[PDB]
Amino acid sequence: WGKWVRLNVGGTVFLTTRQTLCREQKSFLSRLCQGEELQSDRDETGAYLIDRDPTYFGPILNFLRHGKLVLDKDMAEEGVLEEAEFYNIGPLIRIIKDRMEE
Repeated sequence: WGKWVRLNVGGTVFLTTRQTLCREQKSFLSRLCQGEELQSDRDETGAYLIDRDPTYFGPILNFLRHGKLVLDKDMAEEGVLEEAEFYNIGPLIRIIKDRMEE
């Protein structure tokens, strides 16, 4: 093993590090790459399998990188929210919600 981790999210593979995923100790991702997830399934390439849409995963992963929420203009904020709720990142869910009143 190493510091690098591959996540197969709905058929698309994302490359990142343990440091990035484990910024939120109670998140699904930190729990995943620490082997504390019961359903830890991996393909032959060693990538973690996630039955979620990869379209809205980029922003989630970027928040874990630089702490900010950045969206392109055409991307639905509702889609990112559903993912943030699934991966259980509190701070991000809040920021998204706070962005959806005005």
